[PDB]
Amino acid sequence: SEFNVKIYKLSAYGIKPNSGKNTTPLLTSLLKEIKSKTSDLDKVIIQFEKGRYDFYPEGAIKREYYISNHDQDNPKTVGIGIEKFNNITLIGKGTDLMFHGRMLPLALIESSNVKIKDLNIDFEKPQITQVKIISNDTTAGNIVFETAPWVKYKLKDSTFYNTGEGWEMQPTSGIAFENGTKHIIFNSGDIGVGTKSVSEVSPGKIMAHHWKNKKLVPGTVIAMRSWQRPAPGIFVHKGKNISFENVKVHYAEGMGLLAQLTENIYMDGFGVCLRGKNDPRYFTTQADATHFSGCKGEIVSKNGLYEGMMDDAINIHGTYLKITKKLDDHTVIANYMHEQSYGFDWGNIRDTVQFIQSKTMELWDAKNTIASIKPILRNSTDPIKEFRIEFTKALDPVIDPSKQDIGIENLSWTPSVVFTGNTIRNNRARGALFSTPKPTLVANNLFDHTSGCAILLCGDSNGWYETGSCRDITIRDNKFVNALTSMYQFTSAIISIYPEIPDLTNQKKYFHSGIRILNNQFDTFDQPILYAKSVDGLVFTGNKIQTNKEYPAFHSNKKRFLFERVIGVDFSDNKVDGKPIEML
Ligand SMILES: OC[C@H]1O[C@H](O)[C@H](O)[C@@H](O)[C@H]1O
Repeated sequence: SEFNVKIYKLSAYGIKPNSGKNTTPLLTSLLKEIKSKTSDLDKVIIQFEKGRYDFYPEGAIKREYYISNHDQDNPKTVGIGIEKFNNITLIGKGTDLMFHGRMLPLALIESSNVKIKDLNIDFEKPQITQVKIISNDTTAGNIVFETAPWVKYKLKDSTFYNTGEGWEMQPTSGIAFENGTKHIIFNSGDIGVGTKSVSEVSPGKIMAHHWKNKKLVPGTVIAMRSWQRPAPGIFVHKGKNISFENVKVHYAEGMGLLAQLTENIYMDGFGVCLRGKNDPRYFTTQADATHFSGCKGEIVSKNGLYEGMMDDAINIHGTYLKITKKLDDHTVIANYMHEQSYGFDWGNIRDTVQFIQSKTMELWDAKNTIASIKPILRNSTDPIKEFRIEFTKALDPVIDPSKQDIGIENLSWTPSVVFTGNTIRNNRARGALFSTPKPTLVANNLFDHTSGCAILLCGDSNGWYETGSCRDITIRDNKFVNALTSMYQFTSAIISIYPEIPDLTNQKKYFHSGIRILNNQFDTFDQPILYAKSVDGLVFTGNKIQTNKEYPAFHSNKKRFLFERVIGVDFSDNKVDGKPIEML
């Protein structure tokens, strides 16, 4: 073409801000055309203006997607489908993409060199229900709660439903928040909610007749929810060189950003957050803010704001298949085991694999290489639950599924990580999960009142089936303020290194190695700073621990440092309230 970049200002093509019309069928039809014309090396930009674009289900594409760490409800109702479309940039100018009903806002499928920039994603009617405690009669167990202004509910058979366009969902749990600070209420975590046995006092004032909780003082704001997570805000599958710059996801029925089987991801200014100090909402995403399942290359996530999520800010991990059958010396059948991670590819020819003894979480040193890999399917349409993997090298007969439980990590689909200069706060569960053997830098982050623990290095081939023996990770120059006001799975200390190990007494081999924790600041009211299970090599140096009394100490673990099957400890130049603490 006669142009280096072909720029499509959307308003020039019949797609205007603040029209209040359904943008879905228009942008869909338009992209389809721009695609059919642009050859491959051709570069494209799609440009939104200031103001608001609404997207509804009607006229949306219906894609069958399998999404890591999410409910496998199909089809998905997809707002914007970037599919097999390269060198494309979606850009806005303080733009507000507003979605309605149950939708997957943005899907990036099998696309390279995609950039998303200066653009916000939100739903008008979040499936999460915000309410405010009006009166709590602790004796009778009567709570009156006020629905927030934007909430449309129905009562049917004394049951509280939350509604939006084409959906109706009864909340079963919640997260309580301090009024004002927007912290999560001390020792709350997941709590039951009084959505059964209800009746209407007056519009937007609901009486719960059998709700007993002394913690829900007048003023407390509660995010009532279910466990459903069918679609993330931005889904990315099989991307190469993907970019997000100044992109905020304010809410989605699932994770903010879920990227899988993607090589190289760059994020500057990514937020999953509120619209500022004046946002009436206390909550953001129904699940994790950002999530990276089975990625590779380099992941940069910097200068982000994550707040009020119903889960972690970042989670970086792979998937252990479980071997169900050994056909011969070279060939096994292996299966996806969790309900929320199946239906997508796991590896390719030439991938490096290693095997794990699930019961004691011990690696075999003998690595292998995939020679062949084919999903096993009765009908073509069926989803990928089960593979037949062939290795180049023969397997030592000790690797037989009828002898013990054996898992497979794909060491090729593992990304390197830079997670710097972010702010995480006021969110459910942990702050950040890292599970990658590749080099990882976690630096100059602020963990301001995470509900659970700040950082979690896990690994589990029994429950979650999420890989991550760590080998190389520096957690430096971070600030951790009053982490762990509430318990969740694995929250044993501000930094918890907690692999899921069924049989620890019999473990000979250390699961994690090469962990350096240098020059951090821990502002805490409690005791537990570091918990470490099954580590060979653990540096803890130059760290400052400052005590405060913003809350009562309470954690069962009353030890600053708690090690279990840990060798290789280097511990120097640490302080507590400006006084040294040495091992010797
Ligand atoms: O501990 C693993 C767990 O971490 C978070 O809670 C995610 O929401 C889950 O999908 C899973 O990744």
